[PDB]
Amino acid sequence: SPWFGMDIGGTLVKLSYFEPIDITAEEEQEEVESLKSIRKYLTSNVAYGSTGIRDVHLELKDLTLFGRRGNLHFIRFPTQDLPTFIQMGRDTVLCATGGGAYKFEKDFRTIGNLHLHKLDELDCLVKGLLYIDSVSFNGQAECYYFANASEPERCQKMPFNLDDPYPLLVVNIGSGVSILAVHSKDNYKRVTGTSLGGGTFLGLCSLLTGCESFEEALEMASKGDSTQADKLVRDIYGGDYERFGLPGWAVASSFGNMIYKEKRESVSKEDLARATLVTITNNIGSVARMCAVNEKINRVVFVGNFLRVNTLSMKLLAYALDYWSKGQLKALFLEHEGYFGAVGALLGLPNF
Amino acid sequence: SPWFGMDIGGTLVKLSYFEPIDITAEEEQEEVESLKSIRKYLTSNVAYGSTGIRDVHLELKDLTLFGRRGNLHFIRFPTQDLPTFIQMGRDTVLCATGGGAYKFEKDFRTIGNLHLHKLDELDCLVKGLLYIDSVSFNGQAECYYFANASEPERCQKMPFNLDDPYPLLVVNIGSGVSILAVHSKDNYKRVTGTSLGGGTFLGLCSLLTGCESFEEALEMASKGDSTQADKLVRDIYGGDYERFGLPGWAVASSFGNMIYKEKRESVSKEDLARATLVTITNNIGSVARMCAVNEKINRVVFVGNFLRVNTLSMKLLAYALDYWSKGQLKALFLEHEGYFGAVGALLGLPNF
Ligand SMILES: Nc1ncnc2c1ncn2[C@@H]1O[C@H](COP(=O)(O)OP(=O)(O)NP(=O)(O)O)[C@@H](O)[C@H]1O
Ligand SMILES: Nc1ncnc2c1ncn2[C@@H]1O[C@H](COP(=O)(O)OP(=O)(O)NP(=O)(O)O)[C@@H](O)[C@H]1O
Ligand SMILES: CN(C)c1ccc(CC(=O)N2CCN(c3ccc(Cl)nn3)CC2)cc1
Ligand SMILES: CN(C)c1ccc(CC(=O)N2CCN(c3ccc(Cl)nn3)CC2)cc1
Ligand SMILES: [Mg+2]
Ligand SMILES: [Mg+2]
Repeated sequence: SPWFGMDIGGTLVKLSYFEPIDITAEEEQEEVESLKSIRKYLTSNVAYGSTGIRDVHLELKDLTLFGRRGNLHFIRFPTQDLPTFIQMGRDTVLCATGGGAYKFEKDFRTIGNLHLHKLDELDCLVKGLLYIDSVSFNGQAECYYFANASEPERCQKMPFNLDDPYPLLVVNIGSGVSILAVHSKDNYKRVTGTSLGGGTFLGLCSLLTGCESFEEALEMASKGDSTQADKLVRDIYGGDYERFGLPGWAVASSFGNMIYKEKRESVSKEDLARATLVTITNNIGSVARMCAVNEKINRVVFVGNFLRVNTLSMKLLAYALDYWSKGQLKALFLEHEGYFGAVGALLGLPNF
Repeated sequence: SPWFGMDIGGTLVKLSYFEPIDITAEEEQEEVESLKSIRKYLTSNVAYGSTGIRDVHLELKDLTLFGRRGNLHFIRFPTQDLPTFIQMGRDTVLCATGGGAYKFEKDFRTIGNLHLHKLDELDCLVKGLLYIDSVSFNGQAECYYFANASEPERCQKMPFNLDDPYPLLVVNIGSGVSILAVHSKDNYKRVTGTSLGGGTFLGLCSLLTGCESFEEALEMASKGDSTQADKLVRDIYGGDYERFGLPGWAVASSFGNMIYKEKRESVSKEDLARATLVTITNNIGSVARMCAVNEKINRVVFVGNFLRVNTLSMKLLAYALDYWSKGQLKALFLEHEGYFGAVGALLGLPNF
């Protein structure tokens, strides 16, 4: 049986696949042609069907896992296309997490003799995050931060050491947001969550701009001016609000300029896309900051696919967390953002 | 000079006016006809121009203030129409607060010999809130809560005593949101704020539905089903997420069903209005809860005009704060929601 872990989320399915690279001549002879065709199909293609994608740049090479050497692959596709995935399979032990492990349990069981083992979506997240950082990203740091996030002529990605990762606040930005406090490898809790997450960005952006993909939404936002839609402190005060240290550039009311009909008539789709991105990102940062102060944790790591190919939100989080915490909190990021649950699920294989 | 206090916000101007009712025959003889016409104009009209409104139901009758007996009146109009207000005046000591006291300082000074005294928008809020509760609402409680907010066959408005109001978390929902921790009459601090406030509701609702007023937005929301736009826990898990006590009805991703084109094509304007209201209200509740836990305050009072004629948001806040805090926090409301800054400004008159 191939070694898979699967995280079936509200929006995306993430799949981690361990490809053994120490196959003997005798082991290849014992390989059924269905398994061999699966391994060939996955390792010789980077697009699967019309919506599946292998993130080749994330591959971990020559990893030792369960006493075998191999490559760890990272694959994603929309949860909407899970029926195609299951039908493809209908032509084996599956460790699965995310809400879809429960919602689609009966569908996975239409694969004859398949053993489905449902694992918790946040236990899997913590285990996979700790594992990937422990093995490194092909010798490079898995964790990074933006140094000097306040001065743009200096702001640059730099590695961060998590060899002693505790305590740690983990902010998982998926369709919605879960916030975890991790005190040890066996001691973690879900602090809270917010429903203003990546699905809010994508859904509102699609309603407001007619964009048809996450990538298009980001491209629109990169060209926009959020201050055409947002009301700033200086729009209300004429300057800073000095008494409480609020600079004139801070947003006082997200989309607040859109109460005026003439402004709604002049705002561009790109402005609205950027305002949606800024609104969602700032809110996540502020909730993360409040949770960090409550949990007395100063390292906040942001994961989930809202931040995939999304440097704008990462830099906004890095700047905002540093600025509003007066330097007490640091925003951290991980190279394998969206895949930690899928890896943690795969790591549950020995217990079955 | 007439006794006024003014709070010039990003969206609305609030005006508190003390009408003396113990005028002697000699005092009426000393009254200049301009002052008499001002008093007559304000007390004989409930609509002023096309956009000014006197909230007659809020009037405090036979109040003793600065050694005089009178009626305290509450008047509002859009900040966009402040030029009309100032031009009307151009045909006197003004205690003013809100950002507009700074932004429009020079405009108020076009009134010859007018002394403008700018006061802080949150100092004025605390002073006015404490004052109005102290004098009562014509013998009735100023503060109320929703008893049994979890069972709708029981949920009802009931009075709440604030005779010892400390400590108190004050959540001011205006264009944006300010959160204050009040430990004593002279000891309060702004904990944080969020830009996802009443202007976000109104601006997003106008973009999404084409509504042209706050009242129309609420009417649309009252007819809508937010679950047509929002993705719920049960949409992701097929039921509750039992491990973390998340019920299937909780919103997992606000507007998260709007990532699907077919759902965007079937959602109604009313559904979108209600989703906007729910999204903004739940986020404010959650931020308030996190702040209350951090400040170790269990009484959270919500003010500002986002909640004016907005029973849906008040009941959502009452239910949500009680449910998610497992009964540790209580949502409180005040009858004179939007006017506390204007009253606090008026109360600053003796110091000038
Ligand atoms: N190709 C993509 N398609 C859709 N959304 C994308 C894509 N790439 C990035 N995103 C963003 O990533 C978010 C989903 O992140 P992800 O961490 O995979 O969540 P999920 O696991 O599917 N949802 P959840 O059930 O809440 O844990 C979406 O809401 C988008 O903001
Ligand atoms: N007649 C109205 N016109 C506009 N907005 C209204 C009206 N009635 C209620 N609202 C709501 O009330 C909010 C403004 O509340 P308010 O407390 O008066 O804020 P403000 O003081 O003008 N703004 P701020 O500078 O942030 O303190 C708007 O964002 C709407 O959500
Ligand atoms: C990823 N996934 C399954 C997921 C993610 C996010 C959520 C939202 C969430 O966690 N909550 C709890 C806190 N909450 C409020 C609301 C009001 C208050 Cl007054 N307090 N809390 C809002 C809903 C749910 C599920
Ligand atoms: C009423 N009026 C003048 C007003 C109201 C609301 C605001 C917003 C606000 O208070 N802030 C501070 C906190 N903030 C963040 C953001 C990111 C992080 Cl990581 N942390 N905090 C956001 C902006 C400003 C002014
Ligand atoms: Mg997920
Ligand atoms: Mg205000």
